[PDB]
Amino acid sequence: GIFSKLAGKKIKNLLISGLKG
Repeated sequence: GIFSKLAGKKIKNLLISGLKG
């Protein structure tokens, strides 16, 4: 998912955002 890197990262950016945050 090259061009989808941002697509697969954002969807999982919630866990890393609600984890330490």
